[PDB]
Amino acid sequence: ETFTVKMGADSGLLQFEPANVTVHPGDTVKWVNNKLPPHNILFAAKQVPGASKELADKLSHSQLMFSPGESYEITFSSDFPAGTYTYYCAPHRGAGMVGKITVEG
Ligand SMILES: [Cu+2]
Repeated sequence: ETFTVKMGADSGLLQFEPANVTVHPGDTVKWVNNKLPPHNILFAAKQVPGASKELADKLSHSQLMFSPGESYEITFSSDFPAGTYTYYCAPHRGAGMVGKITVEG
């Protein structure tokens, strides 16, 4: 299954929509620019399983995404452990543009 997460609400609010997604192994999450880019996707290394910098860095798209509808996707293969993964947008972290992926299993 593929879960689409909009970056930016239709109104311009700096939010991921939906902010919380639950996935199963093999599922994909696809972030897509919606309103008021640029956005990016940074996983907090203290807020992924094992507090792994490697894992957080692997999942992140640190490069700013400027283009309308620009997309980034992660397929959660077996090298992604069960647990919750919290991420944020660096441009809008202060404003609370934060999200969470829960990997079940
Ligand atoms: Cu943002």
